[PDB]
Amino acid sequence: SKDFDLIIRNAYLSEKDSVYDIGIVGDRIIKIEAKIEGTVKDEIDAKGNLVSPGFVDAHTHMDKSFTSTGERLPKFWSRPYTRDAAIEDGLKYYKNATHEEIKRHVIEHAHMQVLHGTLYTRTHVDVDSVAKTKAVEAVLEAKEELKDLIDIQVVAFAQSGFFVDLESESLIRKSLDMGCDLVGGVDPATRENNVEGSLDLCFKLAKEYDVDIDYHIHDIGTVGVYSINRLAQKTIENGYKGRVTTSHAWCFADAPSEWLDEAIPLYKDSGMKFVTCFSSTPPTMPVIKLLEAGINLGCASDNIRDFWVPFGNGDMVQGALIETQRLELKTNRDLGLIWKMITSEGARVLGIEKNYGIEVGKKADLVVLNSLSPQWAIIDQAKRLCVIKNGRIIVKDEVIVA
Amino acid sequence: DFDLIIRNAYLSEKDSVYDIGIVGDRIIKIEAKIEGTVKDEIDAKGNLVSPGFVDAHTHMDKSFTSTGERLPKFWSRPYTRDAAIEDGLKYYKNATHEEIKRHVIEHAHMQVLHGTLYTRTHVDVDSVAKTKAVEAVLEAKEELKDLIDIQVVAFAQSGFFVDLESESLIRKSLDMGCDLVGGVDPATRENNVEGSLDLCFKLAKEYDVDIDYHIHDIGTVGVYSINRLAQKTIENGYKGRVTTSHAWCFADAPSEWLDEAIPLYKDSGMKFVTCFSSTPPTMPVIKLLEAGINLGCASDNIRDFWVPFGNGDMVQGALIETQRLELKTNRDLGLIWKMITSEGARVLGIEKNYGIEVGKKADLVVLNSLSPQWAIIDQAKRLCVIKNGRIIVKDEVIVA
Ligand SMILES: [Cl-]
Ligand SMILES: [Cl-]
Ligand SMILES: [Zn+2]
Ligand SMILES: [Zn+2]
Repeated sequence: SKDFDLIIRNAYLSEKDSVYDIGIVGDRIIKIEAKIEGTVKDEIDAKGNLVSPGFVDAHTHMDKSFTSTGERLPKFWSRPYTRDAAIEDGLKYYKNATHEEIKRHVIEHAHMQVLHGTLYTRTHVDVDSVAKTKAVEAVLEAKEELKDLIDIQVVAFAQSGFFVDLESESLIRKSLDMGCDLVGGVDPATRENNVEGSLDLCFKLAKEYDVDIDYHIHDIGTVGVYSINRLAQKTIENGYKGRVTTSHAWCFADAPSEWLDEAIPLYKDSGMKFVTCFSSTPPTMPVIKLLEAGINLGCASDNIRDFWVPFGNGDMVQGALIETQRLELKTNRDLGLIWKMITSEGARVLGIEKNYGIEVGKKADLVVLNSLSPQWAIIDQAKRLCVIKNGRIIVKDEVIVA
Repeated sequence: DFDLIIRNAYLSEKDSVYDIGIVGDRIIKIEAKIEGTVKDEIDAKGNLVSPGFVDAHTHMDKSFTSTGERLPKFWSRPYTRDAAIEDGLKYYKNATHEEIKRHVIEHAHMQVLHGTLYTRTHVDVDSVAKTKAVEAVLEAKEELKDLIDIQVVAFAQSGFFVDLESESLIRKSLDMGCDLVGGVDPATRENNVEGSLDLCFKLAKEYDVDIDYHIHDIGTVGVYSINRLAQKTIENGYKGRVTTSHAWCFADAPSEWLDEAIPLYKDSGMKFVTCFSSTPPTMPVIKLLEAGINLGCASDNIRDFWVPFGNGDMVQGALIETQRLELKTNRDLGLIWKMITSEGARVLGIEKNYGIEVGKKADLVVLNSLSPQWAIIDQAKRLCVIKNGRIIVKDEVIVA
């Protein structure tokens, strides 16, 4: 009987630089107008504040999150981080971890994300000889139970290395067969000790299940740049343009700048996408340079409260503040670039850009903020007012009401 | 018996949970259980209770001047020091005593809501501001004494040798009651390192005040300038009475320059403050701390023409430092917690009355987190803030 299922009144829209009413029917934005007349079931008044599309946390580890919790001090952080140690910690952990513990962590992680207005995430999940597909199974189960809260892509993740743990290949195939959405490895050079082999193997598996690729490349300096360049060239050779993401690419921060300058056309040609996580972005990462060159660069938590990262609130607005401090940004323009990173850049990384944004016909997945603008939100860190997924209110005043 | 009791307080220095009994502005008893009941109690419920945070470097006078539009004002252009100086001279031309006092009070309220109970603010003194900003700050200070303790640095923002009115104005500012004196960039602002430093000492000594110097200059010219400062500190009988703010040069100068200078800094008792709005990612924070250097922490500017950020929140500042510096271990987060607490106290000179021990001041923050590490990680809002043994903040409202 009624003209709109939901109307958000008085919404400041950063892309249009003005205040509008937003009219929603079902899971779709139907109308954006200075003032909407018509009958409506439910309304939310944004009161002139910013309303944003849902945030995108383009790289998480939901499977092993919150494992540092339960004592006065974070567990595991009596010692400094190294990749190989954190790998051994993970193999020890998954020996006895239960399906229910892992599913609980994934749900807790998702709840924390959605409370902060993240509506889309791409999680990695550990696949190795100890975890087997136990973690994958729990993640895919949770995913299904969370589908009214948050959209999740799952990367089948060969955390130990295809050429280090030889069971990885069979187990990743199974993980893909089970329904993982992407495949990925780690450090073709310093973990695998076999750049060409590891990358070729990832493409073989990807192609078998017709999935996209998200690769963890931590390696610094010229060995990092070399490894991403090999990845990018293989992307072209395999007919995989636009289907490959490189996570981290810390090497862009310490390799000679001329190495990045030479590789940019290759990245554009291959449609290589990137993710920088705010838990590790190097201070001298050329974020603004990448963005100005037209490179797709999303943003993410990475791990939350585990034996890799003790931090994490699953909050992209807090992450955006963290980036501005890491990178030493202040201008309104630069804060605006960070805001695109946690929104529309992420959407592009995830491949959802056609249905993402506050425009007519797009999905009604939205966050009403308590701040005036992207810049003021990053600065003031005000809590979210309301979160809307599939045109239904799922968070109101710091509670999940879905 | 007790005016206030905090129940079930985790104390990080003792690594256990205690009841805390308070009479007047003093902590009187710390025991596993305090027998009996009193009118005013706060239950920490096993979470951390901390001494009040110390924001060792602010600019309360010109805070919140970027506010009032959809986008922050001023930030259509990148920062440089000399441009921010011009912005400040333009702003203070017409800024009123009441606007400035209002911003100071807003800033204080924001700080105390996050559990900061002690701050050292600089205040612009130059030919345009004159002592108008000084006046307003001292006036707000007096009105805020039940909320927060404020030290005021008479700050020659434009340079003693660039704005020649600075000297006379700073003398007046001290006469009016500023607690400290300071300048900026002896080398690249003043173009006279010996002169500027000697002048600051002359003025300091006339009014028997401490020194807090802004030294942003990077690399070897920064280290040189801090070294000249520290030598002059010894020459002037000023050991322990001088702080150097920023010292960004420690980050990019050859590490052997800092290694050579450390004994000089220890000999001179030089104190330092690194502000979480600019700490360079390669600043050798942990190195300084392990060498026993006193290194406090601070907001610097909040929402103005120098820095667009700021929530006046030292716990958020601590998280920012861990990200700038790439820290993760429980030990390192512990060190950052000392920076926002007891290191600050030592910078400000209030260490004897600072801490959660019997006989110390009942200036306390009850957190909603288990531990210093968990508080930096989870960023939970403060539950209760106590100043001079009186509850001033409860659940995000100032109730004083
Ligand atoms: Cl950048
Ligand atoms: Cl009271
Ligand atoms: Zn990761
Ligand atoms: Zn300052």
